[PDB]
Amino acid sequence: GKSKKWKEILKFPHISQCEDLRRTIDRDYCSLCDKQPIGRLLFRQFCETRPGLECYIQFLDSVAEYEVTPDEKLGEKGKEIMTKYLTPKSPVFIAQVGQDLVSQTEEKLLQKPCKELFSACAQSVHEYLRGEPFHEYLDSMFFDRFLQWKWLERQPVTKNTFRQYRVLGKGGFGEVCACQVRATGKMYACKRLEKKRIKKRKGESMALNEKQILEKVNSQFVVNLAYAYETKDALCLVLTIMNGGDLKFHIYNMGNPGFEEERALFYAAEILCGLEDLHRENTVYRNLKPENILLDDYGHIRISDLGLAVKIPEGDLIRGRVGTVGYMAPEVLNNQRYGLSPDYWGLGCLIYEMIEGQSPFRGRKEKVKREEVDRRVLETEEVYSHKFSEEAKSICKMLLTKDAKQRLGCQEEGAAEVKRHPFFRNMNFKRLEAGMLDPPFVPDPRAVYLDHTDDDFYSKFSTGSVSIPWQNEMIETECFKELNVFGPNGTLPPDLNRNHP
Ligand SMILES: Cc1[nH]c(/C=C2\C(=O)N=C3CC=C(C(=O)N[C@H](C)c4ccccc4)C=C32)c(C)c1C(=O)NC1(C)CCNCC1
Repeated sequence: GKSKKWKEILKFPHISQCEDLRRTIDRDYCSLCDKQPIGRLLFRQFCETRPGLECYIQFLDSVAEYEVTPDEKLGEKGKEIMTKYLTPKSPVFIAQVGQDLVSQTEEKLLQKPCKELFSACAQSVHEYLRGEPFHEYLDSMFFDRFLQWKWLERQPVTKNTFRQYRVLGKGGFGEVCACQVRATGKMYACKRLEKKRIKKRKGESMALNEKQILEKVNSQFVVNLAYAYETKDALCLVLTIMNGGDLKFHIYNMGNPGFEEERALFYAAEILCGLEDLHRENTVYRNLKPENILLDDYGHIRISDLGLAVKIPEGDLIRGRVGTVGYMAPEVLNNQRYGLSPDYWGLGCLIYEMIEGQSPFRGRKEKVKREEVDRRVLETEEVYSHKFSEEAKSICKMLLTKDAKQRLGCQEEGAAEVKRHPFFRNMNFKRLEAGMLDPPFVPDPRAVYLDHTDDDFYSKFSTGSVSIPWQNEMIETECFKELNVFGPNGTLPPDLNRNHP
């Protein structure tokens, strides 16, 4: 249910308005043709027109399908791809991937197929597309149309862009409301941080830090920032809405308490992928506890809080005794200089708590003080039960290694070391990252569970819409499908004609 005159809100500007856009957008191929969703579509659409590039786009699609095919069925899929795109006389043949590469890939299919069979090919393809095809697209009407979309993307966002609903919960500096973009109809979570509260507590710096971390990360398993704006009396962050409850509720209210190992495996794998996306930005989370792992309508999880998150300067360590009792790694409790390691300690706490139905250092039915809990976290070796396979015991006691330098994933290799652990032996991360694994629980939709002194902080925070989420919103709500209309028979529409504004 969109607005009424939304076709007028998202009405394309005449291409003559986008000259300043044209002269400043960096013409990076990976950004304009892959990273940015609308750019990727417009470039692909440009290729659909030329017969010469059609086959190249189709091949990449098939290779994306191959990377995710189940193990037993790679040879069946690999052969198909080779007889359709790598045979010299096929109707859709990829020629810029020299025969010297088609012979090589035929060898790999003469042997056991790997999931990276066409990686060499696909790169040969992209290297060709970043050249002449990309620079033709840059002078095509589809790039002009991309500029029109960027012009819309950069429009100011205000309280009237959104339609507030209900207060979902509360936190430290404010509350979280449910909002809806009027023009598109997409739902979001409005994290309203109230102004007065940020000034009294002199915590502007860590609010900007949360907004910058949220906007820089684009993970399927962490809440994404779509907008950041200032209203009459607050500064709101527009975030992924999550209606499927949180992991604490499902461990204790819906659980035994606890989950079957396999169910916990799924959630752990997704949480691990969330942490890896954060760690790519050398950003440490430090707040991993079940109430911060939220579920969406489909059953997938995302890491939700980020107020205790900080971007570690590359090559440097941080210091900060923060977090929640019982979910602080020992190096944090000791107020030492650490890196990303607290997050893998947290991952250990989550996997343990999902399987056993209680924290590894605090019995569910135990009246204990903060001191004894912290003592346990620092000296006591946790125990396991028959709810854990040998593989589950291993990963947990490896992630719960007291010494932060002997702890799984805290090596130069990072998250990859954890994904290789036998506990994920039956987990195919390429299919999980692709969203092809059915979550173990699907929540029912209907279910319910003062001067210019500050102005400089306001401006750096209210940056407006975020590029990738915004374009994704346009695609999901089908605003793109509906507005991205050109002229009849590949002709040029008025909004892209410089001869009649
Ligand atoms: C729909 C929904 N969203 C959320 C919540 C979120 C969300 O969605 N995105 C996000 C992103 C980030 C946060 C986050 O950092 N906050 C921290 C604590 C915070 C800090 C400072 C100020 C305010 C808040 C929370 C959320 C909650 C609970 C329900 C909820 O409980 N909904 C029912 C009560 C009704 C029907 N569905 C399930 C139960």
